[PDB]
Amino acid sequence: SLEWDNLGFSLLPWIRTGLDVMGFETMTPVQASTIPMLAGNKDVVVDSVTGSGKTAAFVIPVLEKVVKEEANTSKFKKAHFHSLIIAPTRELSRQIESVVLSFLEHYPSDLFPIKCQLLVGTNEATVRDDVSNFLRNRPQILIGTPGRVLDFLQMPAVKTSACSMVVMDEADRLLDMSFIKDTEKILRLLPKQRRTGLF
RNA sequence: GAUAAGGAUUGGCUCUAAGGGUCGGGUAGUGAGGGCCUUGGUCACGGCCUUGGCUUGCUACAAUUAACGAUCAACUUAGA
Repeated sequence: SLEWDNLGFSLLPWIRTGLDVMGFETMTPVQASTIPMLAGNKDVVVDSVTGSGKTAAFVIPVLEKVVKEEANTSKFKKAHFHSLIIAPTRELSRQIESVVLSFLEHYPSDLFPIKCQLLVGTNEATVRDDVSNFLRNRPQILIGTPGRVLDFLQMPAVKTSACSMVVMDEADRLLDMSFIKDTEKILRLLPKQRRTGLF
């Protein structure tokens, strides 16, 4: 059908509003076959052509899971996060973060906010600045490259126990021989019982 | 001992945390401060009150590959 209205789990009104303002005029086959399952207690391994709605395909289920598990509430603890997103290059992670910000533009007020933080290797911010504003702003989404997110997670001030969603974009590149050393540690730190999406 | 070698001309892959600290960018206009001047009254070369002409601030165009440069501080042969 490729219609947003007739999907299995009736996407949230603000996510639907963001989709309509952005458009796409419909949902692509990737987003039609991945969103129902990645939010439905199934890990996902997705192969698709470039520019086929993959980024939204793994961003919408992330927000759905964040809202579903009561991550956007006062009950959520400090120095904890919900979802992690990993990409092999800094520009790709920044672009993913921009997409997430665009989706969160239409997030309603009068509720506990949902935020994201980008963790890339930069000369404008040490890892301790990242820890400081992570503690202050309390986001639920982390997006970054393997090196800086590994350094961030290794800091004792950050607790990974509440994470329930890991996404690896360009997962063939992140499981490459060069990247496997860092990603093995990154996944070693995080809890095993989780939902994984490789794209 | 990592990093392709170890008498030779050593410089050696892509992406991915950090790689000692610090400082520094133009040309123009007008306000400010200092410096040399100078002009009157005033008190025995020196004060007092007044008159007209290197640092920094605000605006207007180039540069944003400063992806450069400067300075301070560290360091020596793992071979038997």
